[PDB]
Amino acid sequence: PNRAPPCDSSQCVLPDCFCSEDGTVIPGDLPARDVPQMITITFDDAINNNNIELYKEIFNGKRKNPNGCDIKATYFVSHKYTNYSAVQETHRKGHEIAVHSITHNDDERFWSNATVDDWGKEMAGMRVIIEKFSNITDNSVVGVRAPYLRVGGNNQFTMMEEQAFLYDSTITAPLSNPPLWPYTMYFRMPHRCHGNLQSCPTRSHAVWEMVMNELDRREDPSNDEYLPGCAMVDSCSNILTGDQFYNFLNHNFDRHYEQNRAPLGLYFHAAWLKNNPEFLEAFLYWIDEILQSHNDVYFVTMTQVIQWVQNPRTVTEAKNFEPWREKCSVEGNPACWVPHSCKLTSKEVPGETINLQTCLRCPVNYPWLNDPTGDGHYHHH
Ligand SMILES: *[C@@H]1O[C@H](CO)[C@@H](O[C@@H]2O[C@H](CO)[C@@H](O)[C@H](O)[C@H]2NC(C)=O)[C@H](O)[C@H]1NC(C)=O
Ligand SMILES: *[C@@H]1O[C@H](CO)[C@@H](O)[C@H](O)[C@H]1NC(C)=O
Ligand SMILES: [Zn+2]
Repeated sequence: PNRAPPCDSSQCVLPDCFCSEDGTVIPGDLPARDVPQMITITFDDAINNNNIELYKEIFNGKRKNPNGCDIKATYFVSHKYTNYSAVQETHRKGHEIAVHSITHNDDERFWSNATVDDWGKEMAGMRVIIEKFSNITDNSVVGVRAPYLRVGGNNQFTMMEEQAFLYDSTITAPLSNPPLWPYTMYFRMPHRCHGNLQSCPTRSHAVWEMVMNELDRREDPSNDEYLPGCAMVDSCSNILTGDQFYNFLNHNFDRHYEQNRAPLGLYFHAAWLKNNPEFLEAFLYWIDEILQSHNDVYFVTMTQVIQWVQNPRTVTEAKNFEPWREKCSVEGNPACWVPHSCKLTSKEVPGETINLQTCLRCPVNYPWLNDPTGDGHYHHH
């Protein structure tokens, strides 16, 4: 019908649009030698006591980018069991908070077939929950990642344009050399719709796609030959030791650093690092080794990648680039010293009692799809 046309370099102009024929071209045609290697560490799913101390151990206020600012990560947060005081504190420390739905609905077919309204309830609803119970008023919750990385055809992106989300990070790009840079959705995707029965958008949408390049899981990138890539780090099932993880990180860093310097995505679930102390040790060791030996590698949020694409800065220019210095090295105190611990209930989650921690007063019932504020109000007809 109204299929989005292939990239038209003349109609797609920075900073509101970026594309190339195959997605490998550097924004602003900076040469690769001069592009800061951006790394986006992300954490999925819910934030609470299962992982709050893990994040403190990683983001300890001593690991600094070459601009002297704390390294930054992005959290795609799902609602259930989340501690919204901790979300608020993570945001205060300068990490990005993005939405990963209210329900994390088990059924992969629901996401691939959901209506525009369904996507809004899950994603715009989750934004409402974060903005209220984490008291975030600056409109910085702008990203979306769908549970199980199930893309929602055009409906997901229609929803996101209507709801004024900045970017999506659900679409996977197959293992490619060179890997792909982010792209906007005004023009046709520069790669195949990848994954089992995925339903990808086909029309124009005013949405950034922080594409998820599959990583190369091969233990010997020369001799071994064909193995499918993996998007989530913890879904590379052959990574069993700290050493394998360490080499895996070096190999895929080199794939990006020695080619087009496309942002390197390291997407995790909090448990995979916590439940395997060998993986956490190799990860921290690798981060420290990369930070010490590189003055041209930046650990940044997803929003911060987009801000660079909108105004590309050389490695030399990067150290005074203002968007990358927002909340540089935050100390101060939490928004509240002892959060309320709300023991809450809802007809929408029948039977369960769920603790929601927040610096706000406890709401009347547990926030869910049909009542994201937890106010118990009767909606109008
Ligand atoms: C929820 O998260 C908050 C924020 O990290 C935790 O708050 C800490 O609570 C202790 C003891 O109540 C206080 O002494 C600290 O000042 C709080 N820290 C911050 C940064 O606010 C809280 O313990 C968490 N609760 C649960 C159940 O996960
Ligand atoms: C949100 O934070 C601001 C700034 O600290 C504070 O003035 C306000 O009371 C908070 N809002 C709520 C509802 O607690
Ligand atoms: Zn998830």
